[PDB]
Amino acid sequence: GSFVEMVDNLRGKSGQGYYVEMTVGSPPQTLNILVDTGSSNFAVGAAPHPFLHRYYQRQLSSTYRDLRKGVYVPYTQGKWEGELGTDLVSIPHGPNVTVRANIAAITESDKFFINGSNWEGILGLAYAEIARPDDSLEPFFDSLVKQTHVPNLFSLQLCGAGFPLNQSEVLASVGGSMIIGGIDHSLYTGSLWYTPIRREWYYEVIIVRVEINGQDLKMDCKEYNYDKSIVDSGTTNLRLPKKVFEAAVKSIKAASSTEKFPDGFWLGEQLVCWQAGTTPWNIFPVISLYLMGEVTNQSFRITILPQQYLRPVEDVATSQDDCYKFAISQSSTGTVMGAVIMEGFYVVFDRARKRIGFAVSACHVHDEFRTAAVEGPFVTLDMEDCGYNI
Ligand SMILES: CCCN(CCC)C(=O)c1cc(C)cc(C(=O)N[C@@H](Cc2cc(F)cc(F)c2)[C@H](O)[C@@H]2NCCN(Cc3ccccc3)C2=O)c1
Repeated sequence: GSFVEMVDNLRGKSGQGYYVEMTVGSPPQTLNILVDTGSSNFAVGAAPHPFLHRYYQRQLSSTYRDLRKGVYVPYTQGKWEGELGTDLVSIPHGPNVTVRANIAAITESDKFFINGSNWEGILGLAYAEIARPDDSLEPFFDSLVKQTHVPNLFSLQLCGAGFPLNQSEVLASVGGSMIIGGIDHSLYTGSLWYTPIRREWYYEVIIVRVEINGQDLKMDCKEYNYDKSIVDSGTTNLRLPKKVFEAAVKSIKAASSTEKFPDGFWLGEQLVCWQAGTTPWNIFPVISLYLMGEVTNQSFRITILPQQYLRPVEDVATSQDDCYKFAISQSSTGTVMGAVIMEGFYVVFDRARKRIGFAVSACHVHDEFRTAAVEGPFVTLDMEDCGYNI
């Protein structure tokens, strides 16, 4: 690992998001910021909110610049309205650089901030094409690269604990690493495999094959990417296109049929619990996602375990049972490879080479019999046809 200053700079959990500490303004104002590869705006709470114990105070920053422009961002989950400006931004546990970046000062929000998440803002790491108001508002990472010598690349190691973290534990626990400008080898085992970034807007990728315990889900691969497939740290679940979700659930139910689970479980709404330590991991199937490789007619696969797609949750009775929620859900906006999927891997966002790399995470949760995996190569034909076109 050559980036020790950035290793272990993340806190949080899949259910409430992973955040990195940042400073805004002069003198610096410290804020915890949600790492979101699924959006492109840098925005921070800038007015009192019931879920915020701190916020950006523009009148206290000598370097604050008002853009005299409003901004609105509607996410899948919630939304916020704010005021645009720029100011000096740093990442304490990151590259030792200070950059002037666009900042949306959040003045109004609905279902955006999360009670107890400990974060007060969001760092949209995707491309300008999806930035609000429009693509002229330069994203933070673009500013970082244009203004410094930092390589146009970042990597994420999201670490799920494999068990419930209470309010105090999640504040003291290391949730992962965001390596800005590089790849730290201590964060993964084995080889890194790269899939093409199809288009620079979201971190869009193409899934060419899906397996549940080695069994081909056998759908037209275009279904897997309808209307797109993205890598998104800002979403908890693996979200799948309606038809793929239905087929995936049917297959996961069949593989786990030795035990019956209530419909509420499969809807990702109700928890299932087992006596401490008795979770029957082995009855649940591994899920393999084949991704287009960088070599013509070649793919590789990432394999996740139920330790990734079953999300640890505290029993409504706080008992000693090990409880979980099914972290795979239905999408109407394409595949979303959320945090529970990213927790199994070290993910490299190689903007410079327009590719996303995957390697087995040194912190993924597993058992003595199975491990997450990244394997290749596989002969795969007509992968370009798996991509969706409106
Ligand atoms: C329940 C609270 C949020 N959580 C738990 C903690 C992560 C989720 O798992 C979750 C679930 C859904 C169904 C949607 C989003 C969601 O909208 N995520 C977006 C970011 C986000 C994180 C939050 F913690 C709260 C929010 F309100 C929003 C992300 O950019 C997502 N990524 C894919 C594209 N879009 C839409 C979009 C399109 C263009 C530009 C910007 C955003 C998105 O919103 C997040």
